[PDB]
Amino acid sequence: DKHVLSIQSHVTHGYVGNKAATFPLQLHGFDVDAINTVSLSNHSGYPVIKGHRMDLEEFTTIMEGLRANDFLSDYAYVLTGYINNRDIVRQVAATVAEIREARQKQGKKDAVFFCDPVMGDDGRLYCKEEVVEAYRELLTHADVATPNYFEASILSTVEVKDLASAIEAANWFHTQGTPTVVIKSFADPTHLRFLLSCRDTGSTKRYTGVVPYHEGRYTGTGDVFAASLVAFAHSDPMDLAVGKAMGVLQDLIKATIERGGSGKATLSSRELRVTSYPDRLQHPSSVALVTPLP
Amino acid sequence: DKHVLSIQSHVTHGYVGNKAATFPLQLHGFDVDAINTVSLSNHSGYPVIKGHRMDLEEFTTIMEGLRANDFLSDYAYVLTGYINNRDIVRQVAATVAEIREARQKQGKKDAVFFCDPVMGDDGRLYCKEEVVEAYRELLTHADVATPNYFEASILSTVEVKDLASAIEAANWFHTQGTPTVVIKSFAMADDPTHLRFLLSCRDTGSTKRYTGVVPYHEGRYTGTGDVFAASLVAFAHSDPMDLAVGKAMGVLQDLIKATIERLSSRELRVTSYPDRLQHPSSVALVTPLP
Ligand SMILES: Nc1ncnc2c1ncn2[C@@H]1O[C@H](COP(=O)(O)OP(=O)(O)O)[C@@H](O)[C@H]1O
Ligand SMILES: Nc1ncnc2c1ncn2[C@@H]1O[C@H](COP(=O)(O)OP(=O)(O)O)[C@@H](O)[C@H]1O
Ligand SMILES: COCc1c(CO)cnc(C)c1O
Ligand SMILES: COCc1c(CO)cnc(C)c1O
Ligand SMILES: [Ca+2]
Ligand SMILES: [Ca+2]
Ligand SMILES: [Ca+2]
Ligand SMILES: [Ca+2]
Ligand SMILES: [Ca+2]
Ligand SMILES: [Ca+2]
Ligand SMILES: [Ca+2]
Ligand SMILES: [Cl-]
Repeated sequence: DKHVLSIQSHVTHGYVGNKAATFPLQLHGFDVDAINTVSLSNHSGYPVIKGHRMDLEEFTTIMEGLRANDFLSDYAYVLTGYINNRDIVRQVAATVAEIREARQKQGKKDAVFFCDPVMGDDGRLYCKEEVVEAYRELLTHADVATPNYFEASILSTVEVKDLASAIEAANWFHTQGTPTVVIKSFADPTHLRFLLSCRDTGSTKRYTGVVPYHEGRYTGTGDVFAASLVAFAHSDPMDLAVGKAMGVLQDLIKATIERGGSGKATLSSRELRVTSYPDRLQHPSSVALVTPLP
Repeated sequence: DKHVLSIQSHVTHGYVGNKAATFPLQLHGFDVDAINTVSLSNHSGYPVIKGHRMDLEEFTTIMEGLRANDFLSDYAYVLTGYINNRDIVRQVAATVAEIREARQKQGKKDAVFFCDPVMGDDGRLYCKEEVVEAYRELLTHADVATPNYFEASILSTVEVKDLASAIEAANWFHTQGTPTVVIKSFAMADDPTHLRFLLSCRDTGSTKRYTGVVPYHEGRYTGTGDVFAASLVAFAHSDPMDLAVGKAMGVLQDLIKATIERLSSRELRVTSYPDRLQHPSSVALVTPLP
């Protein structure tokens, strides 16, 4: 059951995409089968970024290898992150559907598809325009979505500025056909607030909580968060899984600042210290409270 | 300090190349910077292999980004494994030379280049043809080489069948310019229940040699070399090379036994006993030869 197909970026330097997601999932006892959508020198925050990008043909080629070897029924979980390719984003829906069919033919429980719609952050799109719409279409097929507040804003067309606006953005996701939505953080300038929204019933259960806001811009935080969320949600209800994943991020951001990745440090300095405290990836030193809304 | 550039394969399914190497090195506290020479569905033993292979331009393009962002002096270790491309094998020499330069300019400890000359196993050359000659050239620049007995044999032209012949093959690597050689295992006609390893350390022109055995476990495994070289880089960071070989051998013995108790089934269970990757249940004896 602890087998994930993870479709995200690969970077040589630093910690984003599959490099960031893989180590935490492995520590939690998951086999991570990674399809690397790009193979780049580093994340898009650096003045230079070089390397290879998948086209649709490269993606369907990997899929043929997985299909022919009868590996598709293995994937209890599908996790998508950085793709930044309209054709490959569109193709994920067929990939997930083909996995669901292979699992049913093997008498396995249905897969769970976690979609992190990786498009941008700090108010800037760092992925192409056509990709926004392809994510709206893919999200109709996702079980869980983990947008940052920028992505939630551009998908729903609702400016996520507060709890109320986060809820309207999350209701859009549910109407779209995504049952479970985490808006991972949004605007007490010393804390960030998050929303978990679960639509069955036609009813929606909603939860909130807060985490300390650390001064500085981090990269890879969403990627570690979604990987952590898959790992905890395998054996926790989603509210607890969110709280534990928030706790993991707090430990990792604090370790990064301690090793000298403050607000004013270099991009290299601010790379998440994903490997520094492996025990704290499985067992965070705090678990954020995730409290029902009325 | 604990920063490795790892030039090996990526596979979606299973545990070879950077999939065998990365999790152990991360558990030991190393940042692993991976260049994925291929991105394939699975290792070469399955009925179907699909995926992307780098060309030279793809490799030198990645290098361009690493150079441009000033990352090259970070690499205290360079670890190469599966490449299976003559042009990239030859390019590694320039990549190491540029890292050596960047670290010397910055007054850092000399980089250590661990070359695993990945070409074949089980008597079969699963990699291309003139890759062999390219590895003989690259090995002129290696600090540590970790061939299997097949690779040691094809590179040196000595059939490695015992300790005498392992020493002849190692001596070839020393003459080519690699000071430190691990021939990871060979069978012995005269000792069928054991695999023997050799560690050979050329200095004065003197050579210190060490040997020992592990049990010869039934069956055929993949990823064993890749986890061995990664573990060796990890242990050799703080341990003398003899004790480092001993611990790496112990790690592999725990993994093979953990694989035996659990092709899809004979994949190395690399992530199943994270404790055993750092602190193996036992270390192999690695004893000096007189
Ligand atoms: N500056 C920060 N201070 C505190 N927590 C943060 C900070 N940046 C990120 N996080 C944590 O990382 C998680 C994911 O980060 P977020 O910015 O929401 O996603 P992304 O990295 O995808 O843009 C948040 O839910 C929060 O727990
Ligand atoms: N059948 C086996 N029994 C015991 N140890 C083995 C066996 N196969 C591999 N090993 C271990 O794994 C290490 C690397 O395997 P080896 O076969 O020498 O290289 P490769 O996997 O590159 O061919 C060996 O040094 C040894 O510790
Ligand atoms: C700022 O970098 C964005 C980014 C992310 C997600 O944070 C993931 N992969 C790659 C390749 C990226 O460039
Ligand atoms: C077992 O197949 C051999 C192999 C290895 C070395 O184990 C490494 N990478 C790839 C891509 C391989 O196919
Ligand atoms: Ca963010
Ligand atoms: Ca739906
Ligand atoms: Ca960010
Ligand atoms: Ca993100
Ligand atoms: Ca072998
Ligand atoms: Ca083998
Ligand atoms: Ca090998
Ligand atoms: Cl012998």
